[PDB]
Amino acid sequence: ITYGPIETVDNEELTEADMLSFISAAVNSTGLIGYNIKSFDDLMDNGIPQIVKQMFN
Repeated sequence: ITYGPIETVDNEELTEADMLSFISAAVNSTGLIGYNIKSFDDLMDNGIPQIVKQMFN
């Protein structure tokens, strides 16, 4: 990918309250709890069948 040249980016007015927005985006994507829910659902969907087919023979 040919990203735009870094000389043309406008950030002079970027503050710390603006970076708190990036913190908010990261937390919203993560969900603050999600990882264990995804680990359990991945277990249920892939792992238990995978353990059955590959480890229970």
